[PDB]
Amino acid sequence: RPIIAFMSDLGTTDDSVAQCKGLMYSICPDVTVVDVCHSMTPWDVEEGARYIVDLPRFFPEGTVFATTTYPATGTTTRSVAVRIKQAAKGGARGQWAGSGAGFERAEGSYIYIAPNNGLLTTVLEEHGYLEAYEVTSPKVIPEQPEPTFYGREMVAIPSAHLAAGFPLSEVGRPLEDHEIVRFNRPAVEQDGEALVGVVSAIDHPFGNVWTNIHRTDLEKAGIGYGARLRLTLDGVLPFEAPLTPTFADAGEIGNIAIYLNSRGYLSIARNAASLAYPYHLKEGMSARVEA
Amino acid sequence: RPIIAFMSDLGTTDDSVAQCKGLMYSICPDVTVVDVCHSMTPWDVEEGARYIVDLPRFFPEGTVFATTTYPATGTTTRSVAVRIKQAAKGGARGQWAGSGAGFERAEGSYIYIAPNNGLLTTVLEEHGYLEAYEVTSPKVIPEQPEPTFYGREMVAIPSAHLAAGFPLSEVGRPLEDHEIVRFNRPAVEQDGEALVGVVSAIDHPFGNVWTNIHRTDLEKAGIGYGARLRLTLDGVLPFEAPLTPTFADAGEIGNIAIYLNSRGYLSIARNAASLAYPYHLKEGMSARVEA
Amino acid sequence: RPIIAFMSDLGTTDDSVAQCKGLMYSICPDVTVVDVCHSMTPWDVEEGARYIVDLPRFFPEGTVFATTTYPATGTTTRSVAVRIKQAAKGGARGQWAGSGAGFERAEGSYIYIAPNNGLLTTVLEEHGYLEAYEVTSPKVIPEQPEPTFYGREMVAIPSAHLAAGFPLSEVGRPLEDHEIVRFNRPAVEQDGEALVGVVSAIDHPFGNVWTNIHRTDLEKAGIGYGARLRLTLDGVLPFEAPLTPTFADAGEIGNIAIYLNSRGYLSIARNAASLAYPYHLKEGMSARVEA
Amino acid sequence: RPIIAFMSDLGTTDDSVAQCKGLMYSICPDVTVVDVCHSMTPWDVEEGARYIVDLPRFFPEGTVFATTTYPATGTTTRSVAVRIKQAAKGGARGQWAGSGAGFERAEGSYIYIAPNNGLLTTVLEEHGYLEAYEVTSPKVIPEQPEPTFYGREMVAIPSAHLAAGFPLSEVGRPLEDHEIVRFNRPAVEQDGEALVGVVSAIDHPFGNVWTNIHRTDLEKAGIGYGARLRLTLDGVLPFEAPLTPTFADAGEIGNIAIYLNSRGYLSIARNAASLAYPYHLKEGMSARVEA
Amino acid sequence: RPIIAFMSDLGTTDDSVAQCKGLMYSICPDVTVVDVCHSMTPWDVEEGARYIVDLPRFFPEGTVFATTTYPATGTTTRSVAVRIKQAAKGGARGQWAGSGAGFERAEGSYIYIAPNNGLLTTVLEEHGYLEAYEVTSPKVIPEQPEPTFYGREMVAIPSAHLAAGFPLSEVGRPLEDHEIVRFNRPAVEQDGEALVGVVSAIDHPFGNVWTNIHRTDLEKAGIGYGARLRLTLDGVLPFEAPLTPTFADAGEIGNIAIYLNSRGYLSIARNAASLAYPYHLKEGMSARVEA
Amino acid sequence: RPIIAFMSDLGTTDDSVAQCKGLMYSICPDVTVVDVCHSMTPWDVEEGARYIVDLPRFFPEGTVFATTTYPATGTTTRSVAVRIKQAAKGGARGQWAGSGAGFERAEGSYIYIAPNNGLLTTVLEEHGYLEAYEVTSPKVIPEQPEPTFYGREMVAIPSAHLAAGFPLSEVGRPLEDHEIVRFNRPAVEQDGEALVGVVSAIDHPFGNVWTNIHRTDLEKAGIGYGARLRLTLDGVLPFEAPLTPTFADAGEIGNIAIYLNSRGYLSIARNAASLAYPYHLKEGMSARVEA
Ligand SMILES: C[S@@+](CC[C@H](N)C(=O)[O-])C[C@H]1O[C@@H](n2cnc3c(N)ncnc32)[C@H](O)[C@@H]1O
Ligand SMILES: C[S@@+](CC[C@H](N)C(=O)[O-])C[C@H]1O[C@@H](n2cnc3c(N)ncnc32)[C@H](O)[C@@H]1O
Ligand SMILES: C[S@@+](CC[C@H](N)C(=O)[O-])C[C@H]1O[C@@H](n2cnc3c(N)ncnc32)[C@H](O)[C@@H]1O
Ligand SMILES: C[S@@+](CC[C@H](N)C(=O)[O-])C[C@H]1O[C@@H](n2cnc3c(N)ncnc32)[C@H](O)[C@@H]1O
Ligand SMILES: C[S@@+](CC[C@H](N)C(=O)[O-])C[C@H]1O[C@@H](n2cnc3c(N)ncnc32)[C@H](O)[C@@H]1O
Ligand SMILES: C[S@@+](CC[C@H](N)C(=O)[O-])C[C@H]1O[C@@H](n2cnc3c(N)ncnc32)[C@H](O)[C@@H]1O
Ligand SMILES: [Cl-]
Ligand SMILES: [Cl-]
Ligand SMILES: [Cl-]
Ligand SMILES: [Cl-]
Ligand SMILES: [Cl-]
Ligand SMILES: [Cl-]
Repeated sequence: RPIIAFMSDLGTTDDSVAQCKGLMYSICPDVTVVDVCHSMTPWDVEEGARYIVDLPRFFPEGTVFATTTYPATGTTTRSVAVRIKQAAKGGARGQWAGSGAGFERAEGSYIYIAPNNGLLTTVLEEHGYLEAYEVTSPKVIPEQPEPTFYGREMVAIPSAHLAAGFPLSEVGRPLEDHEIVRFNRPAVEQDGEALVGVVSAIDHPFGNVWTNIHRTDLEKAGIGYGARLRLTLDGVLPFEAPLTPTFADAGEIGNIAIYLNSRGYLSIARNAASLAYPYHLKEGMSARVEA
Repeated sequence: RPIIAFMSDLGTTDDSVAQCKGLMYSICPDVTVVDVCHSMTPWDVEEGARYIVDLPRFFPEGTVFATTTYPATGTTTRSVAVRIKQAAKGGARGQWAGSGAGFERAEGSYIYIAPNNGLLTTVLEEHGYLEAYEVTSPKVIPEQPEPTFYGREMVAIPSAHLAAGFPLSEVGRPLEDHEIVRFNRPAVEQDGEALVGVVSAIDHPFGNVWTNIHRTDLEKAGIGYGARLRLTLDGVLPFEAPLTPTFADAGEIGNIAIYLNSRGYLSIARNAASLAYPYHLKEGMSARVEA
Repeated sequence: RPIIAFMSDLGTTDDSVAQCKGLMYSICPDVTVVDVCHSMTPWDVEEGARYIVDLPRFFPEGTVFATTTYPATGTTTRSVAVRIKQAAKGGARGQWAGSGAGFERAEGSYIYIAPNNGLLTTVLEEHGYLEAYEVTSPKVIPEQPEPTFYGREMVAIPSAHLAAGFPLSEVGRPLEDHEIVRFNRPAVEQDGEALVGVVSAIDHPFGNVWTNIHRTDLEKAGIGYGARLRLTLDGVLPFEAPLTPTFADAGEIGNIAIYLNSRGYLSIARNAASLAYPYHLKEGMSARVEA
Repeated sequence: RPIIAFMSDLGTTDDSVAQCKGLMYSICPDVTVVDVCHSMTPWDVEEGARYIVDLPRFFPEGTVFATTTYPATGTTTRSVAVRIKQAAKGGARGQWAGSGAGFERAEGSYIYIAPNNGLLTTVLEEHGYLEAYEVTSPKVIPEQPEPTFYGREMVAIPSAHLAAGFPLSEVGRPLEDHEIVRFNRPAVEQDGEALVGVVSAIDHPFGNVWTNIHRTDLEKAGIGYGARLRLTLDGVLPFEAPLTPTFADAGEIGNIAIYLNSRGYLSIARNAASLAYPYHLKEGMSARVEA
Repeated sequence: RPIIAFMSDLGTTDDSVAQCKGLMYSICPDVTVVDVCHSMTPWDVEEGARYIVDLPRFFPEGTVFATTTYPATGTTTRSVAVRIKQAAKGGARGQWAGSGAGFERAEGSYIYIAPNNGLLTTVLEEHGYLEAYEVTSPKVIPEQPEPTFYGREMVAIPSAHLAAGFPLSEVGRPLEDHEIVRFNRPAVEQDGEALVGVVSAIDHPFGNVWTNIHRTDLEKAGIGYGARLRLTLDGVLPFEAPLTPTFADAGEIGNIAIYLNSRGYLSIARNAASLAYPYHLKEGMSARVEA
Repeated sequence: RPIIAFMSDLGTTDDSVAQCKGLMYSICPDVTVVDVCHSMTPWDVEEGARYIVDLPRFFPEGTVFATTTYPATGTTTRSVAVRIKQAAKGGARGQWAGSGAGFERAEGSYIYIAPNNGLLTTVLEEHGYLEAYEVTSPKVIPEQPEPTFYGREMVAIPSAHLAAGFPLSEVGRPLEDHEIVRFNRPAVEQDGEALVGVVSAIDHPFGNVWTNIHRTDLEKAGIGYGARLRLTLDGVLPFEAPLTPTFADAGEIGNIAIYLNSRGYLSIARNAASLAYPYHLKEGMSARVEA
């Protein structure tokens, strides 16, 4: 039966996540709580967004995503709960997840609940939504919420009510689209025949380097598997390799691989060695690619 | 059905916790195991105590708390199993947890099982207890326990029998109050109009600063929300701010907030910035407060 | 209910493990997923092996072990799925796990599923096996597997089918013994009457030192409890103590203990203090022992 | 005998400084070379300036100051050689250096030779000058200067000729005042009645904190010895103490002292303990002071 | 002609030492200033003492030792100036320094000038003294000394007057023996046949380990070259080697050597490898030796 | 008059270098001791060689180079003293050092004294020699040398006698060429049109990267200033730039410069930024260059 997938900035160094889970099991006795991750940089909504955007196609229909970083905790702000539209295919190629031909997911089958602070920006961009509500009903949140713990009060608790079958439309008033806070997503720019983006993430624990340059950005340049690329990082450290599906395509252990990661984005790595860690490469460094 | 909430010093870098879990599912097939945390400083009973004392009000009645750091592993020592009295309200204000008016918890509704080494000191202080037993019966522990793994043998295994409905009074003989080991809890001193305590913890991953000065100590001084405080850390850092419910009350990002944390304790932080990390503030540093 | 115990190198800093879990619940709705650990050094098959070899006796019969580090992801390689023979006793002494006299486990009661890259080397050595198959059927893996995520495609997904009762023999063709990749396990040598091995691991979070010198290597050498030992580490740092069952046997806090760990191997520690961390002792350092 | 006092960014990890010295003795055999320091942050002209501005009153008349960080090495740029006017009193109080009443120094008694890159900015501001020349004559520099070693070619070599009595006016053409490159010296601001500046330096090896708030800024603001001050660092860390002449005035070891350093600037310290190091205080952090 | 050997806690990261030197050349134009070292832990008089006690036999007669760490700077304290008695033999064996049979040094041939804070404790112990004066005359120190720079005002400046031939007896009044401040030197204990001391120092940059167990303590036990020793560090590291004159006597590179250092003290090292650095051995650790 | 340039592995954290200097002034009262450097990695003869090979052309004729790392201290080995032949031009271009056309140095004008352990390998290679002697005479070394301090006994002391005019041929017997120990100098290899060497050094404090690829190696490939080069480091981090005389030729601050350093070797840097430090580039990394 019901699943809550829980992504927070609470860490795993104290009992904070367990407090939320205790309440989730209290409210929805049959629930399964799946940890997404609790290690994001606090208050970094763009990073939290990366951990939650790709999730729906992996989960059983009816799954509730409880997703929180809440620096405006204790203020008059209230969470947003949305039923997304498209589960959405994903991966380097763009497909359903699972055995055989994959598991097709029906539309309108997932709910996200989150602070209304832009955390859901890319979820809404990539999946769309069918309905959105402000979370205000004392049936689903505390009458006297703990000031410093709104992720528990305004996300974990109401997520468990939704998992327990509390009607989404009863959590509070519908929100107009402009009332849902979004963050600005920096565009990949074309610079002659080059594409210019950033390092979006270091892929821990491996030290692979992920960029914000999407497959679609490459397809738009006619760059496909086999293309010899020059990928320049930090505007000083350059790299040369063909675009390949995987790490082993580089040949010898330690050789440079340029590939599409499992999220659909242009990435660079060493084959069975860490690229990022020895050279201290970091998120936010410039990333330029050209054939 | 049954829940075991599991707090240990085992970490999550090998299969130790999984070994305990396997045995829990072996003994109580329908159990749900909830991780509290496994990252405590080993052998620091005062720190372990902080991760378990606030738990009961969050959990369904009948939950068993399996809580362990066991430096006396492999000796003639035996664990203690206690049925607590008051589930106890908590928070900055002192309330039940949950939506609406919160979930009131019945008395005598939770069991803790732990080494008899002081780990349960504050649990017993804040909740009281109705009965306490030494854990000795070969029905609930190994006849030949692994010398170096008493958290598994003397806590995890018998917790699962308890969760499965093994009668608490049958784990072994009743313990008199003086036979339950306690650690000394240093008091918050009165020093004129001031209060003198310590930094109890750095609140990871945020770098908030928690003190052992409780709301009840503040009340003794008549310090309420709105009072302008000087909070001096480490003897030399006279921070000045009013006592506010939350971080955002400090105004601009990075401004100092003095507040009551979600555990009921006087704390200090910066608004959506880390206080402790840039200046390497630490547990054990002195903390003085005055109006 | 069915259990999957999941060991990977995916870490816990993003949604990787949760994607695997989502698919596990999709395929086998009544499953319980137990995390073994996700923190292993990527691509270190010998380390991964250490985290999985001791598991079976702790788990209910029918448990599926999904175990992966997959540096050959996206290649023509296919996973191996084996039903092990002996659940196998373990510990410092060699016993069944659990309360009373322990829980005996029937033969042929556990499946491991893993990359065919040597990860299962010690599992097969210590437990033996009844049957082994290559994992190829589109009924249990994707027809179009994600190139960079074979742990999910070729381990997590099929493990969930096996947990749901998919016949093991139907995953693909039987593998001959020589077709199952092994790593070389470096032997404990004798230099005269000294036993010469290595530091196999630092036991986090404690800083205990584990060697690859097993109880049986000691028995062959005529060393039992009470024997005064000289244990030399890194060909530099000497330590002297009798062989004892546990840490507290050393007397005062900080005193050296030489002992058999819970996995059955010669180890060294300080009593309730860290040995490894102050001296920066490491996995791979030489370890020599003599009576 | 002639003295060259030598300040560079060359460090002391190779033979760089010794190459300069060899040439100094070659050109001026009776010279004494005094190391000022060689550890400055490379290319940080403001830091280099701090190490040289206070020197003249300490040295015998006729001393040549050879002072260099040379990031424009190998370009068409040429060094500037100046004879300063006032030797200038210094210290917390403003006095001549030395025993008795100190050693008065005659005007026009010192030469500085440096890259024309702003290094001499504060030297000229605090001392003034009588004459300034561009260093171009092949009598005092190489006809074929080493491209990457202009500190040696254009500072060390000519300084040795000047020490040996080569007429200053013969090194090259006179420079007009506007032709001498200056850096902007960021002013101490007033925010109401608070003086607002920066941490100018960490005083190694002690971990004292130096600000750019000078004795005269204090005098203008009506602050003298005995005044109770609140000094805030990094817009976060507050400290409170009276202004005192020295560290021991703070009382117990570890107590906060706010003082005028030996260069005449407002500074903060712990009495015989490091302030900066435990709190990781740094150059460039804001510093605010108020009575 | 005259030599001042200068040891301070001033470091070499700014112009502090250069300021002292300028004043030395100002007062005594023909002086040679020799840096002893400037890198001592500030305020650690025992460490400063180790850098100056072995000096006299290496220097020409008439050398002045200017030696300073001055945490009491700016108080009513005044330096002490002493003419030592015995230049004293030194080394592992106890000999004069130099070629041939060494350079015998006359008695009463060296002056030390230092804060009266215990810095000269071991100088006076090992050399004795013939006369001692408080440094007060405005002929040799500033009438208005810089409060925060007493090493310059009360040591460097008067050292230069002394080097210039200013009569020692004229610096101020004679001091009685009890007026010369000393630090306590912990003894090397006899413990059965064993000797119990400490690690006095890590010998940088090699990472050799020096003890406070002197050749004369070894002689008391009849421990000579060739004796097989157990040297235990930090309480738990029973190193075993014969006492040898030098490192290479240990044989293979990396082997343990136990030796008498160039200062006369029992020490331990590896042959052409670092002992202290890999295992983070430290000053203050216990050191026990027995045959 | 006489100069001794002193290069050792003694560091500057204690009085070791000062002990040697004391003796140098004792033996040769008129001497000037110039520090080359004391910070080399102990026992690394190849590194020590780099700090001393380029020195002669900078120093007055008659200069004695006292150069030591002595891991065979206390053994029967004895130092070598050589009169070199060619002073040798140097730099990126190959010229005399100094003002005007530079200072031409006569042949046979410099002596090196060093352990006979290969330290002088490159000195002898680049300068040649006219005579070489084993240093054994009790007129120039101690009759009873300190076992652990042969750099003082067998280098510093006899260097001072040579500076004082002791006849070189009287220090001991002449050495045949094969009796002078040399280290192996790895060749730069041609790999098609590429040159393959190593990173010889990180140029501290700047973080420039120096290779063992000489100007002559470039001239041999017809690579001159202006040539577009691809310089690959560590076999993964590549770089592209024209060969230029200096850093500023790169344009903007932070741009990659490929140049000939002041020692004559192909090097790579960022313009007024550190290359090595952010990417943790190190000595011993591969360096490949191609036009
Ligand atoms: C050794 S740990 C068990 C997990 C370990 N990774 C293993 O596989 O054996 C078990 C218990 O021993 C205690 N322990 C661990 N190291 C210890 C030490 N050096 N001294 C005393 N107790 C220790 C811990 O607090 C814990 O309660
Ligand atoms: C304080 S944390 C609650 C867990 C905490 N360990 C506890 O036991 O109370 C709750 C929320 O506060 C936010 N938060 C934490 N520290 C903050 C700070 N200094 N400023 C703004 N928000 C903060 C976090 O993002 C999180 O969403
Ligand atoms: C890339 S990780 C998948 C999780 C990743 N964070 C993601 O979202 O795509 C999948 C498998 O690839 C392997 N892997 C990761 N980096 C690798 C590299 N640089 N070379 C070879 N294999 C690698 C890992 O061992 C793991 O089994
Ligand atoms: C290269 S350093 C000379 C010493 C060096 N160790 C050598 O032997 O060649 C000479 C001058 O170049 C400057 N310099 C060094 N690295 C630089 C860089 N990457 N960009 C600009 N200037 C630099 C320094 O400031 C210094 O003044
Ligand atoms: C401040 S240092 C002088 C050099 C400093 N860089 C300057 O320019 O003023 C002078 C003396 O003060 C002492 N000193 C430095 N910091 C101190 C502190 N925080 N407390 C007590 N003494 C200190 C040192 O031991 C030294 O003897
Ligand atoms: C011991 S150091 C002398 C300085 C030392 N700080 C002292 O006061 O005695 C003298 C010589 O010993 C060599 N040395 C130092 N430690 C060594 C070791 N562990 N093995 C071999 N040689 C060593 C060094 O290279 C140096 O040339
Ligand atoms: Cl929260
Ligand atoms: Cl345990
Ligand atoms: Cl994977
Ligand atoms: Cl330079
Ligand atoms: Cl001083
Ligand atoms: Cl030496």
